[PDB]
Amino acid sequence: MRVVIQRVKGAILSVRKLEIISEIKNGLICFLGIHKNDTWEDALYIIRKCLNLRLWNNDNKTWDKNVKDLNYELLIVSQFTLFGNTKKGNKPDFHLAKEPNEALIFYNKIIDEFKKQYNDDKIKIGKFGNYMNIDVTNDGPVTIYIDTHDIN
Amino acid sequence: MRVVIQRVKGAILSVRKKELEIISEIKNGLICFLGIHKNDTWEDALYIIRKCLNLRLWNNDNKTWDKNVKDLNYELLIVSQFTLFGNTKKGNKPDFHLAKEPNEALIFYNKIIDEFKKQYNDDKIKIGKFGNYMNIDVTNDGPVTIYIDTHD
Ligand SMILES: O=S([O-])[O-]
Ligand SMILES: O=S([O-])[O-]
Repeated sequence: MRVVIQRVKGAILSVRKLEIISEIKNGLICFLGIHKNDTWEDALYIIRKCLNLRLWNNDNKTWDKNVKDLNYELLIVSQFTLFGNTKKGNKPDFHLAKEPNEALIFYNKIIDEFKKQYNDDKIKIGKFGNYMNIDVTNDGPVTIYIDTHDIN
Repeated sequence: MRVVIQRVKGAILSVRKKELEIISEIKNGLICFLGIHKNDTWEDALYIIRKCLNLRLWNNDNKTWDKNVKDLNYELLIVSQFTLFGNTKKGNKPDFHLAKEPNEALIFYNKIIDEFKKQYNDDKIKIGKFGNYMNIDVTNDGPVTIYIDTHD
């Protein structure tokens, strides 16, 4: 599983009819790529790190507060392009990306877990598989990358 | 070297002077968050630049993943992003020991920006304020997020 996490002052997600369907203020936008061979342990890890990474400064301290500490939100967005392989040519290929039907179930299960580990009202999502327009106010910016197939 | 590339309809980069003032802007094109590693060689940088300029990330009324940023005469906003080397494996406070030290990194980055201009066009390459806090409003188009680590 891969995730690109970006610290934001807000984000506004839109889909084509453009129309708004999701919005957050301060918090994280998480581009989430699900792998062909991802287990639930892979998803737990991502969820844990999104909720607990200390990406905000506080008072005298830096990298001190996490998204929950500040009661901030998460916009969780499915992003298979993160498995776009560009090693062998300029046309990205996504053979590693878990197939769209199983991926959607996995993603939904992941969104449930996010809400369970945090707060139902604090977890926003995008339209899985659909073209989306997302206006993001990057705060910093702060971009973090995690590939669960780097730990075991 | 690591880069997170995101397809955008535009991006507006600001720095603090309530102070936030604009210093960079693109319309359609790529925003590239660039992390420079302690052990990066110019070959590492060449690779990134090549992939940013040549990845076919736009559809072409006929073919998906068909056109690259140059083909469309689109722009690139190149942003330094050491947080990409933020290690989160061992705890929730990211540590950036792998990130090339700030002074050598700045030279490398500047050299990289020269090469971008370059291999493309002087007017097509926008940058951020290295080492400074930035506010970046990004209109993510898709979105399309690509990740590349040259040490792969
Ligand atoms: O937005 S500025 O780089 O023309
Ligand atoms: O001037 S900025 O780094 O707050």
